Amino acid sequence: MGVEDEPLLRENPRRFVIFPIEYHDIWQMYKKAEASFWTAEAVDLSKDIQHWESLKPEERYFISHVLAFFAASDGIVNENLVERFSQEVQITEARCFYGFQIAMENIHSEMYSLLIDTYIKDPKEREFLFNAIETMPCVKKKADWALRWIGDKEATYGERVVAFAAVEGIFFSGSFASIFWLKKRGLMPGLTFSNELISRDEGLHCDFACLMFKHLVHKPSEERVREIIINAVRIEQEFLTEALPVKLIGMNCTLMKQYIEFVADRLMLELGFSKVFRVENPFDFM
Amino acid sequence: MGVEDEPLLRENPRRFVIFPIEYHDIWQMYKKAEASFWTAEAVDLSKDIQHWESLKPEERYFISHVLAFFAASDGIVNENLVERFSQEVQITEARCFYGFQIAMENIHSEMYSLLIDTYIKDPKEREFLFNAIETMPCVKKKADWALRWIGDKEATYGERVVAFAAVEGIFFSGSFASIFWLKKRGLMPGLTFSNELISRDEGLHCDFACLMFKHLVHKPSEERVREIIINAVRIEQEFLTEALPVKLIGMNCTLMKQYIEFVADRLMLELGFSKVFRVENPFDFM
Ligand SMILES: [Fe+3]
Ligand SMILES: [Fe+3]
Ligand SMILES: [Mg+2]
Ligand SMILES: [Mg+2]
Repeated sequence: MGVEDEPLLRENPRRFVIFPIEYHDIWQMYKKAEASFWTAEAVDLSKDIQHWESLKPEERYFISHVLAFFAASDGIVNENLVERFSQEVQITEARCFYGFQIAMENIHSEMYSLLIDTYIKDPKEREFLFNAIETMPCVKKKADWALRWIGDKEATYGERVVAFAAVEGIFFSGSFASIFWLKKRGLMPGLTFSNELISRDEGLHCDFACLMFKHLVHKPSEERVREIIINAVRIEQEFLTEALPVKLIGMNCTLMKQYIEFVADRLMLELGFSKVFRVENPFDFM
Repeated sequence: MGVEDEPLLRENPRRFVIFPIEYHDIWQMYKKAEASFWTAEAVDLSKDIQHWESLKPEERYFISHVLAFFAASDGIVNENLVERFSQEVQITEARCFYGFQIAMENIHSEMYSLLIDTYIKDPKEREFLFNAIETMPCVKKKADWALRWIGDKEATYGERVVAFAAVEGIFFSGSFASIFWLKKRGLMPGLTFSNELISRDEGLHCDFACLMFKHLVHKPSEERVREIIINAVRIEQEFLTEALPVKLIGMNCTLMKQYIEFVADRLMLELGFSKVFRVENPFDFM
């Protein structure tokens, strides 16, 4: 109390001793992660270029900007895992998971940067896109919001796992949808297949956050969680309708605002709470 | 001065941005780590038990004790990477490597534990072996030595990479030789195969240490490195001849003493220094 009453956060003199397994649910999340390991090199990019050149200039803009956003955010997710989550959490099973997630975030980042390098030959444009945190106004709101939660010294782990479930779950959901939309139009198999791997990986990272949440003894209030989730939805929605609008690739903005609300509902439920928006999923392809 | 003079350790505002790669040498080692990924499940242990049962009782004692030593040490290595190296090193390329070494250490720990669970069914004997740091005097020296370098708030990164290259290079070399000895005797393909994978990985983790060392501007002196490596050789030698004698599996304690000295000379050469012992490699199987 406040931390020593938490099985997840209290001193474990066996934290670096692997066996035996005590938390089987947490352990299996780690085994699932491990069993789905992939490298960036596995993704065949060799047919993507022709599709990319056939695209309209504004689509190539949207897509390059989504890639840059993803690449930048992974780094923020990674910072939090490395500096906080993997430090403060004391159960071995959770540490293995987080250890592996860090590895995977690096492969996610590499993939996004391979996609960028493959499509965009201009090194000035590459640099612009890689430095997206400094160079892209559209990512600011999202990058700032996530970095806040790293630097926040008061906030409990419970509130902070929520925020990063919001990052990997809500902040990514519009862009994931976007690439799945492109699959619907038979465009860029390399991008869209890599997109399947990464969103699966990200959904798993949210599942894990939810599982960590359940094992918390002192959870934040439904009130407080709602506060964070709604806040994250609004930002995502502003990102997708204003800062980098989805019309750029032929999508309905209104329906996207709705889907972001559906994702948040699903995450709220997964966190042991009640829906907030009570809306259906408008996308049969998600 | 203090440490802002070090390319490896000075502020890197781009530390979580993957691209572009600037340290190609360091990055290719990450790619090599990543290309050699494996899981414990991949190793077939089915054919091992009949050989296990054929051994003399003091051969089983020796092996299970080498296994327990390994699972213990991995956790210390792990602690160090998690709490220290991956935190303090600022170049993106190196953080990827360490990020991945952490994941591979957890797989190594699992492997060793699986070996133990497979050969040893007695629950009490399992607990005794997993708790080897508290329960096994033979590993006290090696463990305390390593742990001292995590706690040491004054030693430089330059000294501590040497220390952990000694841990993964010298503290493991005798035990690795043991298992290759069993391979020569045609015993236990599962054990000896998993031993092939792990000694390869640890060679790499040592190679990586050497590469980091080479990139430091303020290296420790040859004298100071000698002192550390020599201290390590004596502890490993005591281990293999006094505390857990390799005699117990039919090896010569005099030739093993020598092999440790040869491993250390090789490490010293790799750190950019001169030999210490000048003895040749007595085992034709390393
Ligand atoms: Fe993620
Ligand atoms: Fe290692
Ligand atoms: Mg444990
Ligand atoms: Mg960088």
